[PDB]
Amino acid sequence: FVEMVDNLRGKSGQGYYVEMTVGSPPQTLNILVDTGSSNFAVGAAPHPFLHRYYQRQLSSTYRDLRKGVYVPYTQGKWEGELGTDLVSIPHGPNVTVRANIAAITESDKFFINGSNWEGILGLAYAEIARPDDSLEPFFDSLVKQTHVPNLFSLQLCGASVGGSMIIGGIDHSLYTGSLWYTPIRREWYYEVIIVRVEINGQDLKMDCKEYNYDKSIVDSGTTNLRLPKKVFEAAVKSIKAASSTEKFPDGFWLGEQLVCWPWNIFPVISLYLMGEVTNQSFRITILPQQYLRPVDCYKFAISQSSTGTVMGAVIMEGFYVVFDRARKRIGFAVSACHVHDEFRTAAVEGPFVTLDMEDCGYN
Ligand SMILES: NC1=N[C@@]2(CO1)c1cc(-c3cccnc3F)ccc1Oc1cnc(-c3ccnc(F)c3)cc12
Repeated sequence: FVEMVDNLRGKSGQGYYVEMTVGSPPQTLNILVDTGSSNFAVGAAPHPFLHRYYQRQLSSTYRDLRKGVYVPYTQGKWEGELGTDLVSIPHGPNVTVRANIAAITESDKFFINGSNWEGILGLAYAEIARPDDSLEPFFDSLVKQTHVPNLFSLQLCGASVGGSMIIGGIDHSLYTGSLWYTPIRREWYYEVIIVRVEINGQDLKMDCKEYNYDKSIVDSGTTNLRLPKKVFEAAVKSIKAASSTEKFPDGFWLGEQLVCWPWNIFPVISLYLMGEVTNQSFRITILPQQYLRPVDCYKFAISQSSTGTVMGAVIMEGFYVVFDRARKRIGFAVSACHVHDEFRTAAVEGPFVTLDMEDCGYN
């Protein structure tokens, strides 16, 4: 997998992208890597923000599905035209597959002014694909048409960012210690169940259903750790208390302003995840180095949500994350590239005894 190491690039706050090719002869595009959606969709028209776009007229292997797709999502929208073509990943496995591609022909607040990617690779499951679950996601096509094992793993390393997407396996050099696995509750988003939350080792003591109201997901396409309102409330309260050596405005905690300079006054955040065995859990712990984001000034990168918990880049940059689709589980291990100090490091630890973990899931 050496060839796949360092195959991700990005700019801070604009996501991680991987190089891909589409069509024959191959047209190179940079594509945003997104575990929180399920369509492969690429710019297909000369939008001013784009370095380049898919030109279907130049591809002998393009096939028109003669169907449109309309995709509003919470912070933007794209619309396009469905087709298939040959797709490969130059710094991925040595294969070429026929995949569904949505040629993006209209959009709003989707492309980022100044970014270096031209499309999105939705790595989640068919249940949330648009227009419906009959549009086979890219990764499903890749596994169906090749011998690539049904898993991928992400090391997001965090100004220009970098990382690794290991397609079809695990690179043990990218983590320390052991992987710990939590079940994929349902194959739609990469849905997981958080069974306990601590701030500096202090239990928030909420009914655990609240932690997963209405879901908890692992999402490379979200920057922040997003928490449901009631839990964000309780977590900010405890983090405020833990960091009371210095005072900050109410706006800072709501993302509305920055603060400038101090690590040790800020508490660690621990999420206990449902384990593989009955009544067994493990915990992942991140640092302020993960949830205080550079813009030395910083932004509070934990925010409230109405769509449930989102373990975005703030969580994922602490860990090597294994999307073990074959066994319906997600692995976490301490990342060999995460940012820390001489006093504290991100951790993955277990086993712990946790009862009633099935009650933590929302129905
Ligand atoms: N996980 C996630 N993916 C985003 C929103 O959150 C998305 C994120 C970004 C984005 C922006 C900044 C930094 N990182 C990113 F991934 C850009 C476009 C974008 O575009 C999207 C387009 N469609 C979806 C989508 C559509 C239908 N069902 C879904 F579940 C998700 C999601 C997204």
